[PDB]
Amino acid sequence: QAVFSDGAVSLHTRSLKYGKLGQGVLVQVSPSLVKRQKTHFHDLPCGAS
RNA sequence: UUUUUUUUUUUUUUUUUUUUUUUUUUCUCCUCUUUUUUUUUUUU
Repeated sequence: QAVFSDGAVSLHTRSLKYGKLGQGVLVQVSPSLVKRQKTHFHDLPCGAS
């Protein structure tokens, strides 16, 4: 949502695609291998998202 | 003879801890010559 005065970040969930997630797996990598785009949500035609 | 409207200095604070100088090496190593050893004694 906005940037605080000491580098803190406030985040909001004011939409329909945002909120608590369900089942799946999580993979954590360095935050420099992700390419900037305009659609970070994907529905890959393989059987998963 | 030139009207009307365009917000602004991050929210939070009432957290526990039962130790003690230093600290850790260096090897074996030819001693030259008048001697037995003098000696009581007294004046401090």
